[PDB]
Amino acid sequence: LKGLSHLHILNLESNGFDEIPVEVFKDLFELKIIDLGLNNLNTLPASVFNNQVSLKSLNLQKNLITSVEKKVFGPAFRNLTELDMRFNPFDCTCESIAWFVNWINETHTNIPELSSHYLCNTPPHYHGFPVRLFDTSSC
RNA sequence: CCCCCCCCCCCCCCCCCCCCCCCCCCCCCCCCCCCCCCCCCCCCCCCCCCCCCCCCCCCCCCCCCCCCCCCCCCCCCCCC
Repeated sequence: LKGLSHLHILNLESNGFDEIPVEVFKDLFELKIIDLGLNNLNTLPASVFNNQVSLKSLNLQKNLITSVEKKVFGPAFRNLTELDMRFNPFDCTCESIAWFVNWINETHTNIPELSSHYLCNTPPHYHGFPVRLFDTSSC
C-alpha cells in the first residue's frame, strides 16, 4: 500500500488477517473509508492509524477485538462520520474500553445498533451487557 | 598415486498425513422484499325485488245540493 497518496477507499474485508504491521497505512493521508471487518483482528499496533487524518468511515465489525484503546484508535476516531465495530468480544474492563466508552458518551459519529450489538463478553459479570452502559466512575 | 564401506550435518525433489487461512458450491434455519391466490372484520355504493308511510293524480261508487227540461195535481178568472 506504499505510495498511494490519493487513495480514498480501501476494502480489506474477510482476508483472515490476524495482525496488522504498524507502517502499512503510513502513506495513505487522503484515505477516507477503510473496511476491515470479518477478519480475525484482535490486537493492533500503536500508531497504526496516525496518518489517517482525513478518515471518515472505519469498519471493524465481526473481528476478535476485545479492547479499544487511545494509543491505537485515537487518531482514527478524531473526526469520523460512521463507526462499525458491532460483533466483537469486548472486554468490559477499565483498561480495555474505558476510553472507548467515554468517547461513545460524547461523540458525533454515527454508531448504528450501539445499544444492541455492542455487548460485553468478559468478565462473566458483564457477559452480554451493553458496552455503552459500562460505568467508568470507579476507574 | 587408486576404490569401497560406515558417521554426523546440510539439502533437493516426489508422495502421504495433519494444521490454520481463504474461495466456490450446497444444505438447514431465520429475516426482508415482491408477486399470486384465499380468509376475516368494518364502513359504504349501484341495481333489482318485496313491504310500509306521506303526498298527489285519474277513474268510479255512495250521499247531498243547484240549474235546466219534461210530466202530474190543487186554487182562481174569462171567452164563446
